[PDB]
Amino acid sequence: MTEYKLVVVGAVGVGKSALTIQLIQNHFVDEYDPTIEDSYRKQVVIDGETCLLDILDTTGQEEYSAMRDQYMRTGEGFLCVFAINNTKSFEDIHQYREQIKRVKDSDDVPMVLVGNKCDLAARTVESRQAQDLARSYGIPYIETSAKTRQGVEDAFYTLVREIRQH
Amino acid sequence: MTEYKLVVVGAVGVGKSALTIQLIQNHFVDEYDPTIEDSYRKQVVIDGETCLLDILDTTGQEEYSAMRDQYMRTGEGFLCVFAINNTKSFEDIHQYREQIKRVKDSDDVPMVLVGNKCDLAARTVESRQAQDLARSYGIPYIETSAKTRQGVEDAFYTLVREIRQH
Ligand SMILES: Nc1nc2c(ncn2[C@@H]2O[C@H](COP(=O)(O)OP(=O)(O)OP(=O)(O)O)[C@@H](O)[C@H]2O)c(=O)[nH]1
Ligand SMILES: Nc1nc2c(ncn2[C@@H]2O[C@H](COP(=O)(O)OP(=O)(O)OP(=O)(O)O)[C@@H](O)[C@H]2O)c(=O)[nH]1
Ligand SMILES: [Mg+2]
Ligand SMILES: [Mg+2]
Repeated sequence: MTEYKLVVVGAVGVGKSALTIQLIQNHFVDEYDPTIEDSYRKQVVIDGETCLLDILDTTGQEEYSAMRDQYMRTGEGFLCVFAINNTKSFEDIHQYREQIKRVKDSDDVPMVLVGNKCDLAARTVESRQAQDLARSYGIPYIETSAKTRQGVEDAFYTLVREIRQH
Repeated sequence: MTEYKLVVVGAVGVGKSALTIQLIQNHFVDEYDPTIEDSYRKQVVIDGETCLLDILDTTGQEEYSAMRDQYMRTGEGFLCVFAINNTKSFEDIHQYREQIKRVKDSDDVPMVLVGNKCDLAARTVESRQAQDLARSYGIPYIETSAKTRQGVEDAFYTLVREIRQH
């Protein structure tokens, strides 16, 4: 079986666990409850091919210092998430792309910038500046919603395909 | 207003007009009725940006000989469609990628291979061989359905994004 090892990285509050749960469980997590490490494995079919999504929902702050590195070495593909109503969350996307290139010892890794929570209207991070960071890295930018599920299968699949053409 | 000039090319029978109508009208066209040229213009929002899809649904055989060339010069991005139950339709995708590179005078054009009609189970063109043609061209491969609408916004958006990062 073909498989893909997706790590979902980025800051606290953003909606890392509410996207992974929307995709693997089809319901929204309104409940506040933070993460250390979490593997979801689903058998899926993407463009008629049988694959196993082996996702590792993690975090963005703790005593996960460069203890972050162990998971980054082995993740084939990364989802980088920011929240569109959180200026700081967008600015720390650098800090994560720099050590995903440090532990991967390559400038080209399959990734996706994800401007999450896109149904709230207190946007602070324009689409224009997140679509400009994303083509500065040579990467996609997809906008998603975990309350709504719009954007979720788009994000996750765009990434899987990026892992296919590496 | 940002806009994108999408040409939908490929053979007869494949479902070029049933994808363009599914996206711009949300219903399936079961009815048999062939094409010469057709512009659909919709105002859409893709990853929070306002854009105009200015699609030009066309064909794959007629007295559209290299009269095909006039539209290919001006289309910013191409959807190449084959039907998964039609071996020949897949094999003429070459004939279309060669003159989209001839009139565009470039080897890199934003494109998408589209294995349409994916809900029928008389597949003849495996996913494995269409995912291998697609990474041979350095392009996406998305599988779609116009009876179902699965794959339709994925195909069209993946292409728009490909036009953004050129
Ligand atoms: N409205 C809105 N809220 C969201 C969205 N996704 C998540 N949230 C909310 O944002 C908060 C945090 O969600 P989580 O999914 O727990 O985010 P997280 O990034 O995993 O945070 P940690 O695992 O602690 O690092 C929760 O209160 C969710 O209900 C979204 O798309 N829109
Ligand atoms: N089951 C199935 N049939 C499809 C699909 N999309 C289109 N068809 C059928 O395939 C036939 C042709 O559809 P059109 O959408 O007219 O295809 P076309 O490529 O535009 O053909 P021309 O414009 O003549 O070149 C019709 O009989 C549709 O009902 C699909 O996803 N699945
Ligand atoms: Mg979490
Ligand atoms: Mg037609």
